[PDB]
Amino acid sequence: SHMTIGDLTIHPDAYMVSKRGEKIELTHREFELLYYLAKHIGQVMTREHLLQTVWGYDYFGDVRTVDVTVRRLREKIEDSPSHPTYLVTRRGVGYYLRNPE
Repeated sequence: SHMTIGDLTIHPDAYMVSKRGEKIELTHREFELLYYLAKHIGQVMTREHLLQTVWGYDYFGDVRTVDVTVRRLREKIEDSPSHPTYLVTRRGVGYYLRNPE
């Protein structure tokens, strides 16, 4: 899928995302997580659901793994990672991707 989510552009060719003409390399997991959240745009995904889908079965309960990967994704894709607007936390529930523009 070629997709845009505000200033982010996903192409299917590579483990990366593009943002306003800049290409940003992602790890396999970072990409899989981002793409998965993109498919489920604006849907809140719990950490256990993300673990099972992106990781999966043997990783159940490794919720920190999701949190650290989210943090890394934010560090790569957000204008200001400490104030995310694309990859947002629904407190106590999970994570979602949105178009903030």
